[PDB]
Amino acid sequence: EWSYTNILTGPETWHEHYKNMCSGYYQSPIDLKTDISTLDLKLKTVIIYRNTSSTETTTIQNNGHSAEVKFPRNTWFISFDGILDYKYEIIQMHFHWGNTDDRGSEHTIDGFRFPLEGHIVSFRRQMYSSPSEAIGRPGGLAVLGIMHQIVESIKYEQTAFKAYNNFSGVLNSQFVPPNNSTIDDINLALLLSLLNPSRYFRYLGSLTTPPCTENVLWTVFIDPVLITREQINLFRNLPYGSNEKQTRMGDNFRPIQLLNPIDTLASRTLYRATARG
Amino acid sequence: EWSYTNILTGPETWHEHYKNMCSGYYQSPIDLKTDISTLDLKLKTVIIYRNTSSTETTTIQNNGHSAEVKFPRNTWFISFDGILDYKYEIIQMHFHWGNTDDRGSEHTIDGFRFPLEGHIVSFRRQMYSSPSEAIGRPGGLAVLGIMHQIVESIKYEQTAFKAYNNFSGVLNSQFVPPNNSTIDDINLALLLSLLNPSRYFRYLGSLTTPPCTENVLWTVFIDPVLITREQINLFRNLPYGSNEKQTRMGDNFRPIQLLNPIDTLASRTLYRATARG
Ligand SMILES: NS(=O)(=O)c1ccc(CCN/C([SeH])=N\c2ccc(I)cc2)cc1
Ligand SMILES: NS(=O)(=O)c1ccc(CCN/C([SeH])=N\c2ccc(I)cc2)cc1
Ligand SMILES: [Zn+2]
Ligand SMILES: [Zn+2]
Repeated sequence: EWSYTNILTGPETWHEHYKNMCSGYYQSPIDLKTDISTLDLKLKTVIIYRNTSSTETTTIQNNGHSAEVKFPRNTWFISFDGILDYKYEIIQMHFHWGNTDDRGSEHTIDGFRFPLEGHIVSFRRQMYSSPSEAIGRPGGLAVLGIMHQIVESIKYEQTAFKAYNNFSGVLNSQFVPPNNSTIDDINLALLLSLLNPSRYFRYLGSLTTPPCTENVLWTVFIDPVLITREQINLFRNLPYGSNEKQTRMGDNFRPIQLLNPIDTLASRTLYRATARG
Repeated sequence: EWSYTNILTGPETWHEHYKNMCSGYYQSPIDLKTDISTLDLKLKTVIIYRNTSSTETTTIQNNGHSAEVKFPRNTWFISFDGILDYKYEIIQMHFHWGNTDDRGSEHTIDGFRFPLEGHIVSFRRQMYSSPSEAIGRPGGLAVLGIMHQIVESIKYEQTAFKAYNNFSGVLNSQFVPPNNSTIDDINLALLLSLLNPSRYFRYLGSLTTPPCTENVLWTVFIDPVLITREQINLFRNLPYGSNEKQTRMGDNFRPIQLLNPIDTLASRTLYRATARG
């Protein structure tokens, strides 16, 4: 299959093992360059919102490459246009992090890596009726990237882990793949309120794992939410799957792709949003 | 379930009848605006080329919406990069025309409508192993648009119909849907030589019939190839399918779409190409 740390199956090989579409020219992640991006004032504040009549359980799984929160259907949503009419429905949230505090994110901002990048994955329910219809089809997906940065002095209640409800304690050395547990729901609205939801990069790109499908509308918020060293080390306690060379989970990020590889047949543009000033 | 001329199922209904993806904001055709386009000097001359070991027959069909030439698999190819390594494989070519000489094309160039636009449809064999795998998948298709203009004085051999080998004389009132006929092969290399293959518009868009899939790399050549009044009339003798109101096939084109409708979440750019000069 594929891995992050086994040189035989790792990211440098994906273009060959998964030509469709890891060999394409609209890949992610990229370096988000503030100076080489176009400000687009039409891009509105992002809203995350919940169907309050949903009662189904949230679960989490160590799938061998990340910790992935699976949300029940019809429960959490994204609006990019201020209307709460269920155009984008959230499916899951997973994470990318480093062996050390100075790396881990997949995207960079002006060359800078964060310790932890969370990915809220949604499908365009406006057009497609289910996650499995959308996931392999054009324009099917929209992902939100949330950067986290480590602070030494902070109350629990002001960290991202309050929104995550500490993942109900599941991040530990005994959370072996492919175990899954029920967890308290993640308050994704609170999470979003920990940063500026108007201030983000926006571009068309891909999944960052095989098969690297080029059907993702990316939104990467510029301001990070805050965590402690203790919290980042929790993720580091998870074991990798048996496909990986490294034992403990870490450095589960894809290397940086160019916005426009030289063989592109139609250049893409990196956009930036900011609040109505 | 769709038509051009029957108001129950015509183009104004497709946004509603085929939400995925005729309701999208990366639709085709568009007005190709010379002033509001970005010149990109990296976009190279287009080459069309044949596999000379191929012997299978070419056919043409009245499918009720157009005349469609169907090429055998593994026979005709496009290269956008100068390498003849089968990255794009040609599937079919079909046509859009008007009831009258002053309309017919799907794309316009600076608001101008041509009497006939041909579409040479290919799949990205580089990533996808068959047409049916590519047709519904991200980035699966590339279409070349060839404008045709009517002239009064020309030798047959210098008209696009020479490249088409007159469609082997098959076009007449009795060529009813869904009949197909064997025809002499189309010399697509001659066709391309009748215009400047370095001079074109390029953008990411969609199929121009339902379901309007947003997975088409578009290339529309700026210079038209030339035909006669008699030749355009050959198309107009074809009968439309029963789902249409009009009897004789014509005005089989979709209305112009905006490059960036107001609901877009990431603007696209119209590019143009010209020869190394
Ligand atoms: N990284 S991403 O946001 O572009 C991304 C988002 C979704 C998918 C679809 C398949 N993957 C599913 Se359903 N779950 C996982 C996702 C990532 C990882 I690492 C592990 C499991 C791939 C990649
Ligand atoms: N017009 S286009 O280049 O964007 C285009 C190209 C391919 C398709 C896929 C389905 N239809 C197939 Se495979 N063939 C036909 C195409 C057009 C017509 I009118 C009639 C038949 C749709 C549309
Ligand atoms: Zn991810
Ligand atoms: Zn067409």
